[PDB]
Amino acid sequence: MKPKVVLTHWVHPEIIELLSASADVIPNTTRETLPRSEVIARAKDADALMAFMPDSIDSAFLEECPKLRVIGAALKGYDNFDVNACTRHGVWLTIVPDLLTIPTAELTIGLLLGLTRHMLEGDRQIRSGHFQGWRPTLYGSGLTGKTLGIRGMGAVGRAIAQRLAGFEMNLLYCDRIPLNAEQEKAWHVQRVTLDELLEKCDYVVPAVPMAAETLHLIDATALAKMKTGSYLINACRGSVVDENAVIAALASGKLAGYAADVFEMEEWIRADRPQAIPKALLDNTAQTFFTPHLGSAVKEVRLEIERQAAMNIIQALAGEKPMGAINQPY
Amino acid sequence: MKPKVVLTHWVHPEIIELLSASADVIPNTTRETLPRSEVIARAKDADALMAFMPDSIDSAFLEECPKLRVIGAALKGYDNFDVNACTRHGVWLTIVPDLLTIPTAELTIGLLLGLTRHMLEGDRQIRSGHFQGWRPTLYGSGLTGKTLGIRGMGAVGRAIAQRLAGFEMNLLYCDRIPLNAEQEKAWHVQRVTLDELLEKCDYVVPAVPMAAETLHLIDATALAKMKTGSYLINACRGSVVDENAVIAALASGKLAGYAADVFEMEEWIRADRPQAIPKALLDNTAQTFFTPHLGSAVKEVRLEIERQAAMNIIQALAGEKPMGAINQPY
Ligand SMILES: NC(=O)c1ccc[n+]([C@H]2O[C@@H](COP(=O)(O)OP(=O)(O)OC[C@@H]3O[C@H](n4ccc(N)nc4=O)[C@H](O)[C@@H]3O)[C@@H](O)[C@H]2O)c1
Repeated sequence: MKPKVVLTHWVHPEIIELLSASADVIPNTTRETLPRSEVIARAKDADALMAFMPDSIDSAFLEECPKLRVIGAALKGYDNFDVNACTRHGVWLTIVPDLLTIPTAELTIGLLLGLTRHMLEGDRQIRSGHFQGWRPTLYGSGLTGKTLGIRGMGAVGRAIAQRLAGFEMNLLYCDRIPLNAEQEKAWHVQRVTLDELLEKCDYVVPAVPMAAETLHLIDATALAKMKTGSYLINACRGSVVDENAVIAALASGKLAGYAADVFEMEEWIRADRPQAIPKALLDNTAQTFFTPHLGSAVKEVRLEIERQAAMNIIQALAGEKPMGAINQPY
Repeated sequence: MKPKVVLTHWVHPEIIELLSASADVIPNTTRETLPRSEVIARAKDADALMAFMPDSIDSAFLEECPKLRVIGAALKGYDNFDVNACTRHGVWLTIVPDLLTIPTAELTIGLLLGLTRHMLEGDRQIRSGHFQGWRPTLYGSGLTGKTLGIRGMGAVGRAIAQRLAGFEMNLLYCDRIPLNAEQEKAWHVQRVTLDELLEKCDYVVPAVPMAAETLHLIDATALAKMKTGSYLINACRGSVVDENAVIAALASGKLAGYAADVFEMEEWIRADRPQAIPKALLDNTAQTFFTPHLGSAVKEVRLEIERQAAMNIIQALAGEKPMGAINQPY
């Protein structure tokens, strides 16, 4: 009797209980992305699907699941979705507002601190048991007094600036669209060009989306005209920074270190691609700091993203117009 | 006939060339602590000595070094120098100002973020090659909205608070001395007691020293009263945290994590001392973030500490009362 909702990725147990009131829930009890064949097989008679970023909902998917009334994306975008095929197929598609900006600003500040202060190699040096007290090693660079440029004064770029206010730094920013007056002084930031930002900075933090336009914006050329011994911190998307241009600038001492939350291997919509992170980056524990796309891996934030995709599903199955709907099925 | 100066630990070449104008310098070319015997054999006919945290200057030391006119310590205190012995033997003793504050406050925040966002464990999974793009794992804890608590508002607790101003947290503070009206508002921190701040807090950060009073101030009794699943960040001095009471707090789920830059193991001035950090903490990679007393391991700060040790030596060797003198011998 109950509609069925298939969840393709693990969710908190409260959201499954929330969904059970009006649907029978087929969760993914693993922390693993199931293969597209196993997802389609589960969704085939499902009234609803909660979709995550591995899911690519095309007409092929939708024709394998003719009972689909709603796809509730736990995503802020719809790139991997055929919005009009969902419309043609009488399938509400819903999305959730951006709850990822603060957890990604916070993490970006984490990568900056961990990498400029050698915190990983310092943690390894404690695990090894050889610690006998302070030594004149792992000397890093400080924050106060330094110049850090934000390439991309967006949502993330903003919250970063707001969160470095107390750090007595000198913040620059290179963006296509400038900012107003009040914010530019509120969070003491200054506008400047890419060749000038990139040349006059100690730490470079790109916050631009991935486009057909700006890809490898940080390439061999960009890296060459920065301050020697600078630091590159990349929590935007993978293919914006040339992981091989930094393999060389690492060995040549041009930049002091690279921290990353993303990798070009992480982009399947891209037709250029190595299936692994460069092995020379993965062996350079002394100048690199890496997280596996953990920008929004905060329990509270994921709970709320999940909550909203679940509400979208409960509204659509109830006959209501769902709040995240970006679509009008007939 | 140039006076001789022994430096017990590595210093930047800039400092050596500085001291080379007025003395012959015997440096520690490595990043290691020479043993005492070796320090003594180098300093046995030294006119000056630059001392660091491992050094411990007692009467036996001085009686082995008779030409000694000055000990210029690259430290802000003198707990391991028999000052009056120095006076008695005709040797100046100098220290440097406290310049450790801001680099310590920044590293504390680094320790907070890295622990709560599982970045150590994130890096390992990256270096394991098994990374395959986003997954629903390594969900950590956010800052915004959470309540963090600074036990003691000295210089470093101010710097920590001032820096966290832009992170949308709820900050409390408990020092026995109060803070003035307006700085307490630009940082949005609030007066409360030890019993209060421990009850209401997800993050606890001690920022008081050890003395006779205040050691194992974070003990079983304190850990009995905090929040379940809370975090302890200890980058002020060691032994203010009862490490083994923290080893229980983790196991009983009372603490979700412990990060520290300082240990109990770092104190030979207490009749309670094995030889290491307990390896129940060293094996706990998933709940602990550690660093080897990197509180002030930034280049610009180490350099300037070395320069003031250097200047103090030059001054005394030239017959001047050295600016950092904590004594007056004859
Ligand atoms: N690691 C994560 O987990 C994570 C978390 C959240 C989001 N993301 C993803 O979404 C982006 C974040 O940035 P954003 O602040 O969320 O997005 P936006 O406001 O559009 O960005 C600023 C923009 O830059 C523009 N621009 C400027 C010049 C130019 N030639 N082309 C441009 O395109 C223009 O000015 C605009 O302000 C990337 O991080 C990406 O990886 C990842």
